[PDB]
Amino acid sequence: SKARVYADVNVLRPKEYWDYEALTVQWGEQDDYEVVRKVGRGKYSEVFEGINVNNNEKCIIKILKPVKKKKIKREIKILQNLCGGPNIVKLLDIVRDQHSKTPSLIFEYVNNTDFKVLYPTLTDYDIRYYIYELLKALDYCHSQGIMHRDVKPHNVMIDHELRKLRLIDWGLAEFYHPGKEYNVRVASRYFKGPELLVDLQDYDYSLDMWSLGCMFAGMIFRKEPFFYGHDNHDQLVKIAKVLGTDGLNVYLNKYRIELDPQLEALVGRHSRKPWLKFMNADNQHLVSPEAIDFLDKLLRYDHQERLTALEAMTHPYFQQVRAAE
Ligand SMILES: O=C(O)Cc1c2ccccc2n2c1[nH]c(=O)c1ccccc12
Repeated sequence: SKARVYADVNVLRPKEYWDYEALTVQWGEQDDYEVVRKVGRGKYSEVFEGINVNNNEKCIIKILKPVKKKKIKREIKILQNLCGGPNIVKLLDIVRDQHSKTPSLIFEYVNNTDFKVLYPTLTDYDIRYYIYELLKALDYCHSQGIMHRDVKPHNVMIDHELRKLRLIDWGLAEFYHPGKEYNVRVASRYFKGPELLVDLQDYDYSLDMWSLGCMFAGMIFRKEPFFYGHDNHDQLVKIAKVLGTDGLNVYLNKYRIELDPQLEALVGRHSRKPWLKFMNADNQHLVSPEAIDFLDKLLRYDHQERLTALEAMTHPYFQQVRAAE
């Protein structure tokens, strides 16, 4: 399997572009940035709002927890390569604590309202607007030969007041190389694509489109997470109960994948549940025929079947967003 678009991006570019291991970090001054207040945390870092003591402007300080040098260089290289792109967070500096060598990534400031409180207030148009903005970021990184691999509300910072969006945390991102077999232990469970759940390793940019689809489904149906599995096996089960097992079998046979007998047993057999059956009094104001058609073209077992980010942006669902912009 290979990407249907942007497959040769890293083939045509200098090795220095994607060979992140060859990178030699040019450390700045740790003293230049002071922590003001904690704003977030994850299993790989702690994030704070900070201040640049030289110009006194706000910034974001991401202090990384102890991890391998290879992974830290990967995130830095990807951030440098994407800097300046549409709605991509901007890496400004890279510093480390002299004594313990704890690294911190410094970013342009971005305000945010946790999606749990923001999303319930988004109007029909707001959803079209923000998803379009996220798509700009995804088509951009994909066009630059990079898969984010961790698309989820938590990594989509939105300043609702300014209506500004930023795709953050590129710690799981990777460069796409045709034929490469990647680690399937990426993204967050509720947003993992079928390919990861069935161990199909030669995946591509399309993985992010499934995750986007999960996020989108959660938004229009007011059900977060849309696919609520407890462990990786259960995650595939929940997906199967919605898309149906018939399409799963077509997928598995096409890519010659054999499911673990245990997992196969858990999945069982299920008919497809139409998207319309997810509509209720709580989401009726957001479920339009265009939204459903768009969602349908994202949540497909077969990654090669999903809309690319570029195609997604042209879907009629976003017609007013385009006309306006
Ligand atoms: O790039 C990253 O890995 C994290 C990042 C990040 C990177 C750039 C700008 C803001 C960023 N933020 C975060 N993480 C947060 O939890 C957060 C919470 C509130 C407001 C902003 C946050």
